[PDB]
Amino acid sequence: MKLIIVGAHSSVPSGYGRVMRAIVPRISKAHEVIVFGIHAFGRSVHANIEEFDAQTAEHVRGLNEQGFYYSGLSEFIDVHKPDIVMIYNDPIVIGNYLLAMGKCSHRTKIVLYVDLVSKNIRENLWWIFSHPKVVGVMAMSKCWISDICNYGCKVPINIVSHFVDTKTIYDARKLVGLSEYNDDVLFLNMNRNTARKRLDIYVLAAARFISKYPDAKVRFLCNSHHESKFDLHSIALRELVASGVDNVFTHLNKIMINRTVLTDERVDMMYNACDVIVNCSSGEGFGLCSAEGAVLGKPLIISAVGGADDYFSGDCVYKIKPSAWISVDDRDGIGGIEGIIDVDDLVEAFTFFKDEKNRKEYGKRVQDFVKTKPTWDDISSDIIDFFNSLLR
Amino acid sequence: MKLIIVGAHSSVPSGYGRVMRAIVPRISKAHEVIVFGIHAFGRSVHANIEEFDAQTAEHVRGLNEQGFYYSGLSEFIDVHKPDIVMIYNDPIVIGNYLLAMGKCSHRTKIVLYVDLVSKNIRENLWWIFSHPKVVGVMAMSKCWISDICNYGCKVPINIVSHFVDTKTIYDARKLVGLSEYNDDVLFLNMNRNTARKRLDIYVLAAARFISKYPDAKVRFLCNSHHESKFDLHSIALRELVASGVDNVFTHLNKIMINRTVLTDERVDMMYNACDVIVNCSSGEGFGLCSAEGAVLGKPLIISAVGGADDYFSGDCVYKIKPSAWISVDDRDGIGGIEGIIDVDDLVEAFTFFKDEKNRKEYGKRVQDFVKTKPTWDDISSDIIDFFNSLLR
Repeated sequence: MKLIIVGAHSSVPSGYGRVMRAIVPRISKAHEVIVFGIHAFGRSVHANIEEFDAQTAEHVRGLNEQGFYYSGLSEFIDVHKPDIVMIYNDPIVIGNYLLAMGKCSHRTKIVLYVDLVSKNIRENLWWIFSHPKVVGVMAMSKCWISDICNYGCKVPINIVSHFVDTKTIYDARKLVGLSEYNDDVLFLNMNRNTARKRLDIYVLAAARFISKYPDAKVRFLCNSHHESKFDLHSIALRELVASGVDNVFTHLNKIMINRTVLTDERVDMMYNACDVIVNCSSGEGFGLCSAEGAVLGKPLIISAVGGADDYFSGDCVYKIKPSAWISVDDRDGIGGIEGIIDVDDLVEAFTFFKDEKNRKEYGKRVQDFVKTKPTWDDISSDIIDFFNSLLR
Repeated sequence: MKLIIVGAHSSVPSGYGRVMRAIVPRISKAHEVIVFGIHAFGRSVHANIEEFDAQTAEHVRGLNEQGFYYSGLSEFIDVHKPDIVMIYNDPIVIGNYLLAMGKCSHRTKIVLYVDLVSKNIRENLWWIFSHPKVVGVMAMSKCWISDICNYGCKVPINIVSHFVDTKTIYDARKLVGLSEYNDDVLFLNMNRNTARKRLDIYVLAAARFISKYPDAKVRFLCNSHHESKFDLHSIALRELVASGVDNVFTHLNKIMINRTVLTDERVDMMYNACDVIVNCSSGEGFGLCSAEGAVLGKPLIISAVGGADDYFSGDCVYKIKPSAWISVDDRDGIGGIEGIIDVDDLVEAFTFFKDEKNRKEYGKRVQDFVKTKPTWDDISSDIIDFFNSLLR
């Protein structure tokens, strides 16, 4: 069959780009796959699969549609005449694409691969799941099935997860320049400083943990950008002053903030270098920035939300359930409700993993647990298999 | 003595205005009080106390300082030569006034009456509590004392609460336009629709309550202005679908969103008409938007936060403890951390008060308990005692 995938270009250093680079050449040996590649950062990565770079095509035409090239898609399909069109993005972007192909000549079967991050998304986006042209829906986790059904989807739903690989680098603490801290247990939260990721909770919990154990040899690493809404040091500072602990400033410096941009091998280095991986976010589609270190046999503390909660557990990981729920309609055009963990539960989790006997045991469990997870091959073959049931 | 109060003009229909209208003429019979009244909406309300209208004076000068008239204060003090200047506002505004009076010639003793709503306010605001001209600090509730101390205040701190009088009004439900709902028990949240007030949670708990008691003669009233960030019917709709309950739209209609504006008679009427008063906010300075119902002997559901927790005993009211904490630095220049209740604790609170016997018992208890709260006379008298003690 002939398959058009509307998604991230191979040059894109993002979550979407990463799954595109994995899935595209794997489906290519079963079918003809042609990529409408969006948001290109540079050169295409495949020698022999047809990848259209939609962003520079949009610049050539003098349009600015943020690299989505909504105006080009209808003609692209009309020419190629695919058996299937898979659209892989969030619900807003998917909506835009379905409108753009409303005056499309070729009758094509549409498969959605939706990135969902919150329960109860806006009702005005629900129509995409029951659009006449849509013939199957693909979700990234089991938990999203019942939402998608609640949104009124009546076509087959298939779960398409991801596979995680991180390069295992020896002597990593030295190589990232963290050799002062050879004695310290390093907690690492690799998430960006945005509202969903709740770095405020992370650093509040760090501050509380430190005020309760002011001599523990411990560091809390995290990321921040210029003029993020949360100033992480300032948050922690105020929590240390309120606890009454002495030497506020020295405890404060136990939270280490990286402000520089990622290079993909500093990121891998960080995971190898640290002792505990932490994600306390509000919502997770797949539950990416964490499972990354499970292959390395690092203990994990995770908020049991969305996919993260499905991905893990016969108790290989330290799971914290949301203690309260809020609307997140104010963040985003997509919105929903999301679950917020109790700062004190994260403190308890940090104190569980200050014991190296627990780090060892849990590191071992998740390493073994993730050996079982299906690889890009198993996943991509699942994809094509789901595609074959939808044509004949 | 000669006292200048920098606060809300008498014409202002806000919380600040309401306390200014109470305290000014009460202190006026002990001392000479002169008001630098800010943000005027209209005519001054006192016949014989000197009330300067700062906003219109600012317009006359062609300035726009949002009605605070920061540029007029220093000269106003230099002329009047008061014994004390009381600045009554939040910490940012207080900071602005202290900077504006930095080239003031008259040496005057400053008393702060700070409105605090959150713990852990930004460290760059803390200087106001130990500023060289500040000689006392007044706070609205006991819980704020230890914060104010932590921010490094070394001068006397006095607690100056508020008195609530709502009139009692016979056949209120008929008189406010609620006569179609005679069978129902009416839950009322009178708070404005802002992030701190958490109407997302109120409406999410209403939706959930309804899903599991489809048949309860119940209604959840609340307010909403032109465009806030929370669309409450939309948030409620989504939750209703998620629950799986039939007849979604007739159930949506038990959440009644008032958009019409409040005459003060009608606000008071709302309180008399309803059966249960609800406040699920994240932070509360004094404990305002509920105290109102108490004098009427209405049962109350309140989140146990800030001043609201100091004001009510656990035995006369239904208190829900925060289940999680987040930073609120993103809302605001003040910031801090605030405590969020769990939606399901509110559902349990609703079900408690669907029992008419519980409403009767708890209505009677709040009414009895609040009988002995300080009066505007006691409060104002205690304000003058504090000032006297600071003057020698």
